[PDB]
Amino acid sequence: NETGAFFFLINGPEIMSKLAGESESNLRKAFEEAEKNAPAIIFIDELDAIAPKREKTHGEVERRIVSQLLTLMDGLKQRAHVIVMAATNRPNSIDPALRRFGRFDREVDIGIPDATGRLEILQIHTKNMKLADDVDLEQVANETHGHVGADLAALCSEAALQAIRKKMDLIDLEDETIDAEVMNSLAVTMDDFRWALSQSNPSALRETVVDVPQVTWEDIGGLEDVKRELQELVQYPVEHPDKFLKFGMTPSKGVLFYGPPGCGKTLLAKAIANECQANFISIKGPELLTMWFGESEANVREIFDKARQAAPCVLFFDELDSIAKARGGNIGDGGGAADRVINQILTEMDGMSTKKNVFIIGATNRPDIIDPAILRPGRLDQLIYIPLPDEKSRVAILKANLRKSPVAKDVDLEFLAKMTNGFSGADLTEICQRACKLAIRESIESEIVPEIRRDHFEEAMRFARRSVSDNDIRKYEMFAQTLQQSRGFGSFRFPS
Amino acid sequence: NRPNRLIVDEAINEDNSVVSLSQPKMDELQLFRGDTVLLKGKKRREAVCIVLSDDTCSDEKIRMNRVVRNNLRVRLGDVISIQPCPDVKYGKRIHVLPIDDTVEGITGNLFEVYLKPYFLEAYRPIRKGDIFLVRGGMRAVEFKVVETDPSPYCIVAPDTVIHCEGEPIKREDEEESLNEVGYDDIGGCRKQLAQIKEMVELPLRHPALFKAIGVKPPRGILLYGPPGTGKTLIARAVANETGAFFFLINGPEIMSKLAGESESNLRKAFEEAEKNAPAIIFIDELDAIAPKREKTHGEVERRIVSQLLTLMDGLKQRAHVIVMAATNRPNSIDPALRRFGRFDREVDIGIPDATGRLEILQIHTKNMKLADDVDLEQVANETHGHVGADLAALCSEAALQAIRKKMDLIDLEDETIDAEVMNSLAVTMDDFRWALSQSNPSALRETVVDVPQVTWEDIGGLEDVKRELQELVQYPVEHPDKFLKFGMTPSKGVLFYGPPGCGKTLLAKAIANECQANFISIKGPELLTMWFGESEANVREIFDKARQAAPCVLFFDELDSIAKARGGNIGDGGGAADRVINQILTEMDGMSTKKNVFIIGATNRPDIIDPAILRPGRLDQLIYIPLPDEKSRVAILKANLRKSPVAKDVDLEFLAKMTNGFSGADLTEICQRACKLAIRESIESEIVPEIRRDHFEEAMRFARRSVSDNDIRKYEMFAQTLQQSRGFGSFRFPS
Ligand SMILES: Nc1ncnc2c1ncn2[C@@H]1O[C@H](COP(=O)(O)OP(=O)(O)O)[C@@H](O)[C@H]1O
Ligand SMILES: Nc1ncnc2c1ncn2[C@@H]1O[C@H](COP(=O)(O)OP(=O)(O)O)[C@@H](O)[C@H]1O
Ligand SMILES: Nc1ncnc2c1ncn2[C@@H]1O[C@H](COP(=O)(O)OP(=O)(O)O)[C@@H](O)[C@H]1O
Repeated sequence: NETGAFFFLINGPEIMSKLAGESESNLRKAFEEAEKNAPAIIFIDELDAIAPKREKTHGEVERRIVSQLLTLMDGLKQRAHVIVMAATNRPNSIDPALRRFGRFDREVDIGIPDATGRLEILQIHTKNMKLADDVDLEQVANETHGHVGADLAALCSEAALQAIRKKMDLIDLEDETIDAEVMNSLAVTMDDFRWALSQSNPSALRETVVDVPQVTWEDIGGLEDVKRELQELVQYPVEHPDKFLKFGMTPSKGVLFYGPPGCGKTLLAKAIANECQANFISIKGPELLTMWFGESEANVREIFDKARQAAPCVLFFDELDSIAKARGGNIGDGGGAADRVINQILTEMDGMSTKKNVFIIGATNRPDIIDPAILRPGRLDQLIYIPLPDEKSRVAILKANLRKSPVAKDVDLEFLAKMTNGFSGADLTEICQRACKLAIRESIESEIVPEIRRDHFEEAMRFARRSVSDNDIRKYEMFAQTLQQSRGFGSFRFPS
Repeated sequence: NRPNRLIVDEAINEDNSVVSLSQPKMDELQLFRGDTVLLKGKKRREAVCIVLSDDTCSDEKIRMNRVVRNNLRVRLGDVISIQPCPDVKYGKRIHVLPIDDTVEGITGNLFEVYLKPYFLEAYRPIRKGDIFLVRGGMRAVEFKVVETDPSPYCIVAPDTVIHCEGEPIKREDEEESLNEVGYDDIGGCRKQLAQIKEMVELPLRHPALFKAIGVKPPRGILLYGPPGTGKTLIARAVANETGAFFFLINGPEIMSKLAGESESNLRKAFEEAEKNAPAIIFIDELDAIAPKREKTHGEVERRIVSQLLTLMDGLKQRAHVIVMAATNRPNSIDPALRRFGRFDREVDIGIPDATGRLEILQIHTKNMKLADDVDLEQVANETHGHVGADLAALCSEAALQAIRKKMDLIDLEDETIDAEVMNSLAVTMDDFRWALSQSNPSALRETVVDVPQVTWEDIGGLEDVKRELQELVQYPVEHPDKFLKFGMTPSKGVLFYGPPGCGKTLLAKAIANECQANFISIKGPELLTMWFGESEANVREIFDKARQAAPCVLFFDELDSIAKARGGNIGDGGGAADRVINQILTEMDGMSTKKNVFIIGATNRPDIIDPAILRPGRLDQLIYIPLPDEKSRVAILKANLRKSPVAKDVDLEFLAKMTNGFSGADLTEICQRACKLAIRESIESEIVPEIRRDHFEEAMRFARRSVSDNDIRKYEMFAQTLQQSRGFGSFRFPS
């Protein structure tokens, strides 16, 4: 519509609804009809019901229709200036014949929008209607994290409809045509939208979502030594290519995060995505075990392919040693440290192009069970260790954690930093959560005050449980000192 | 705003001429309670009935029955003007006669069987031209007023007498037949019927509202539930009570046609209803229509599916038709029809509970009479695994068995049965109990959803845990402001660990009854079935069932059952990870935290639980249930002995003392064994009707503790290691 070209829509089931021969004639007649009206755009609604030639191998007319479409694709020897377009929800459900050059060489992958993108959808679908002063679209874009752009249209339509059933229920204007002096005055409040949020059922919650986290370096307390190392590894080769091309030395492929659990390895991977203005794909532990238990290790190929087209992007693998713990862990089993899920990842990392704006981050907590096949040069060489937080670093963790909720001034976090010795970064989050629950409990109890008090933190000290034990602390130190081994050669000089 | 017009609504009473109004509403008219009220709606018909009292209906509305709605030719969602009429009026000459459509096959007198036990001590202002239905004689009979003294000033009174000629009349299409289905034929479905009522009222009662505005009304309304729940009944009721044309499309009916004709039927079924707007198009079954999951066979099946798909999204406004479909298996629908614009609204209707089932029995037995010793409260308890259609067959068989028992030796060799004997035919317990045995339920393998009736009064002791559970799932749902202001998210779930028999299932069941939410229970073998069957994808449906049934709570009994199957304490060559729990962990990450759902985990061996579930975001709240104390064991026995009356010499305080390692479940078999002795001695001495003290003394010889003595210390050492509240006793600040 914005280019002045004729638009032709070809529906999927529309072709199939015809009998034998007529469906063949419709595709043929749909091309020269748009050819005379050049320029033109030919759009295909769905391709799953048109060319499902993957495992069907059934029906005599299906293959004929697929071949007719294939012949009409490559048969456009210039002549007109028509551009054919198609849309498929499942990238894997397209026959490779149509993916050949000359028929479909350009691929566009559009994903679920983020909160900023979803807010624009709400603004677009509500531009013709008015809203009250206490109505803000910033809040509704946060809880609808697993909503598609079409879900928001239904949400706002239901919110608008519920207003009629609440304000125009007892009026009963028995008129053949509605007026305008009442429709304009019909406002929509929070109570109308909140009811529609509950009734809305998202239709996309199992696929891998891609989003850029809003967490920055200010939300990570301490660990200033690691931040400079990460900023100096993924930001120079992308913004100083000349110094890398002149010396001819290739940039690093990925980084590995190992250390005690709870130090916040996920935050380090999330913060580097927001600084580089790139995407972020996260894979959890059970996501890897699903393929190992399901005897289907080919699902990771789609995960790797999704990150490539979404350039720039970063790849994150949480607790890669989860499969090793499932087969014995420290004691192991009758086999080695090799499995089938990591085998496919290793094969795919070898074939991936190093010139793309992609990066892989590995996270683990047990470095003694990691397969050594990933440490050899070409796959994963940079190993970053996150030690236990110190006294000077624990104050910043609490200061960053207490930013979302206003606190009082008598809370002396410097004192809480001192008695905490083996407390990790995640070991302090439940303390604040338990302290905050007490404020709500006492407010509701005393309702029949609107500030957190000092006594809330004192009570939460009785349930201070450390997630890490004391025996495994030495195992990380002995591993780190063995890996580094910077002894012997103290300081050597030359005579001249 | 002329405060004399009210909106109609369905009545809650089973009487015919009853008008329900609230106490604050009644004084606005300045009128008394016992009198006659005149109703003026539309189509220049009038109606007069008796007004009653209500206290829970609404701010301003009128509740009127279905039979009185037919006289005014009005439907749900319509406005009606009400005015009083305080005048005394009697009756002199009444001439009424029924229609042959309901009295076909009835002989004998038509006065002492239906007219005398209908108007006695009633004083109902029967208006001229009104149509009323009488229930009795184990059938449905309706009459009509043809001619009488000129209305108004007509009320039935004992002074006047009723006369009838004997010949019936012929009805027209102006009046609606009361034999059809309606909103009063639905029982148990309260939360889910309201969604359909509100989703269909606007685009049908006001077709011109959506024609002018650009709001897109929902088109497809897909229905769920096991076969027999009443998906067709609801579809026909919502079309009959809204004045819209109802079109029924059967599943096998399309398939029975040859090639091409089946294609033409679907196409011709749409514009036929388009001209008769508004209309409702209902599809009986979809399993035989679009089974495009693993079939991949047949050339006409895909063509029919694509034709239906094209007819779905091809409804570019034009008319104001609403298409509806019903499928018993939610998983047996192709994703193409689930796309937006074709089927975006999904309604899941389940098996009704005892209260819902009792309404089904009342609905299906309203035309027949029952004896004084007949109560429907008992039969709604044993039929826990019965569908709404099973109860119709049960009551039909109960009614039929009465004929084979009372009308077996009579042998009335007559061409037409009479009415003086059919009405007198009563149905007793012996007729229903025989039908209960012969009835075969058709739904006993699916996961049933019910709200337990157990409250906190049935749980003895454990008062510390109850407050912790009441303070975790009830504040974030009823104080959202204090959670949104501080910005801190509520807890996802809770874990119950401790010695077996303490009653972890009761804690999860009691929290569902207090929150007025559903309850889904998964036992131990239910988890092992997927682990042994190499099919861990069945838990996705379990998770999805709880979401739509909001609010709901999720319960997982003995989650460590799979760990014990692979070695238990000693384990095996692998770790603590498996495939069943992997899917649960993956699904708990993707579930929306803003829904009114909760997950409760129960276990007895905390030393074999996978630590992957304890990390923040999945399951953080761990609640330990210790051994019951002496002060708590008295309450357990007191709550357990509530179902059966006991004597006063049973000193439970003494029984509390010698019990040391006895858990909550360890005391139930003691009471059961004591109660069995009473029955045994009553039957033995038959050739007394109270439990005696000596019954409990004998049961003490078989007092077996389910828990051993070695595992008691393992729970204490685990709890003290988990808590570890030593060291920091009491710290203060200098200033
Ligand atoms: N260094 C840190 N600074 C601030 N917050 C932290 C830090 N480490 C952990 N957290 C908090 O602890 C929570 C749990 O982190 P977790 O998932 O245990 O990290 P990891 O996966 O690296 O062990 C996170 O929500 C995070 O906000
Ligand atoms: N919830 C219910 N209340 C009253 N009657 C019911 C109910 N469910 C089923 N029935 C009765 O069962 C009969 C058969 O219903 P059926 O067509 O099997 O329903 P569905 O199509 O939903 O399986 C109907 O005539 C109906 O009267
Ligand atoms: N604290 C209690 N108070 C009352 N009854 C109890 C209690 N604990 C257990 N029971 C009774 O014991 C019976 C068996 O419970 P059980 O299934 O062993 O619980 P769990 O599954 O938690 O071990 C239940 O029917 C329940 O009525």
